[PDB]
Amino acid sequence: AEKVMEIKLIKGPKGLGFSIAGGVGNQHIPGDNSIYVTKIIEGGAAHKDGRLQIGDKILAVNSVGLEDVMHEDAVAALKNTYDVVYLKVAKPSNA
Repeated sequence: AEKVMEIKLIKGPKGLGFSIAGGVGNQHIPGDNSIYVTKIIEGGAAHKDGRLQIGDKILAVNSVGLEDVMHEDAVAALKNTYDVVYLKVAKPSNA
């Protein structure tokens, strides 16, 4: 049983307010074909609203699964969203 948390991102003037990494095709994570965060905008939207930092893994956004495709398609998953978009992330706890 892993922990599950939601991350809200506001579509402010900067957009999502962060960056994503794709494991499929354009593998950014050393050993993972999912999505991971790579950059956060200083309290832009994802950082301030989402409170997410480089190292978190996205397992879904709102109702879209951007955790089984390349970094590019994942971007489409985020951009396709609206004002506030919530992401679902789970932290791996070692016992």
